[PDB]
Amino acid sequence: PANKLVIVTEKILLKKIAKIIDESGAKGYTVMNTANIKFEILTETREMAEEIADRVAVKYFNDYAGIIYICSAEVLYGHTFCGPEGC
Amino acid sequence: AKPANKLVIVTEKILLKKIAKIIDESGAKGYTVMNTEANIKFEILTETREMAEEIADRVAVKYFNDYAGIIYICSAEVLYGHTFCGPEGC
Amino acid sequence: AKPANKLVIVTEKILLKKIAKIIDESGAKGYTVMNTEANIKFEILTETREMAEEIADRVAVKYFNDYAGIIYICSAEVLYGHTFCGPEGC
Amino acid sequence: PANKLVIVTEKILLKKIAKIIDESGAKGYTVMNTANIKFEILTETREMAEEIADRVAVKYFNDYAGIIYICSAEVLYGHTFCGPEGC
Ligand code: NA
Ligand code: NA
Repeated sequence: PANKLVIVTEKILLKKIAKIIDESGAKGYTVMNTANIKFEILTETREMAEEIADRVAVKYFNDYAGIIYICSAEVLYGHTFCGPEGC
Repeated sequence: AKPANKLVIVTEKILLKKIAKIIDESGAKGYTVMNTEANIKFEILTETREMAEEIADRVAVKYFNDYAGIIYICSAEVLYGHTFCGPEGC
Repeated sequence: AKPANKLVIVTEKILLKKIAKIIDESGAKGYTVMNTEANIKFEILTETREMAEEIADRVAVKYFNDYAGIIYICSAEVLYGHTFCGPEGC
Repeated sequence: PANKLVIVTEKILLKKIAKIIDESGAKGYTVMNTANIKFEILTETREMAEEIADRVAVKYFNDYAGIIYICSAEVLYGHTFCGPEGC
């Protein structure tokens, strides 16, 4: 998958955020204690990661502390060769 | 801290030691490297965007005329934030 | 520190929330969970062997009569060591 | 793979240990700064991990500091079902 979302926030939100991640269609996530927890979620699309982030921040970030980071893969260099069997 | 920048390099196995040395010289925090038998894949963590670009430019300029590979980068940006700190904590 | 004990659980997707709650209650440091569509795989880190066994026993006793799964553990032991410390460092 | 070796040691040994890992037949490794570096190596067999550890400690651990940890997977519980298409 070409996109990664990271959410660092208060431990109290663990179950509520895990449920958002499940409902989003994401294939999995990592969560670790880091008073605070850090989620990492890989997504096939940019939009899926943005939508998780919107749902979490709109629901919780007026009342709870947290930070959400996103990245999308950008190809910098490429050199490819293939033939009939290998393409 | 912001998450580390991630650089991924997929290329020919023969370049393993030369690329590992480039990664070390750049000041990267670390990397994973795996066979993916003819090919290897590096996933490299760097503190800054500039350090990841240094590795990418060094590898591609030196080798990508003669060897096959792909290099991509994932650099985190803040999308939402809500933080508090006081006398002991900032 | 010794590396964390690793517990891996592969089982049916429907148990996702019940197992995540067991992992949290046990005091584990964290976990990864991934679809592996019908099945999920947890990889869980725990500070102690006892904490990983607690999760394993809780999950298998509660669910493994009725649901399919496998649970395995990897607990690190020291094989070789050579360490030095002095006044500032021990 | 069912076995994991972890080596924590002095940064000066980075290239020498990476070369041992390559020569062992292992499929890959992770290495991170942790003055010190930490290697993680997954191996298909217990013997492969032990052999990496022996080679590193015999060569270096009289003169350099480090620690090497090993684990092998132990199945605790299992319940399997399959039919003609799925076994
Ligand atoms: Na709120
Ligand atoms: Na020595």
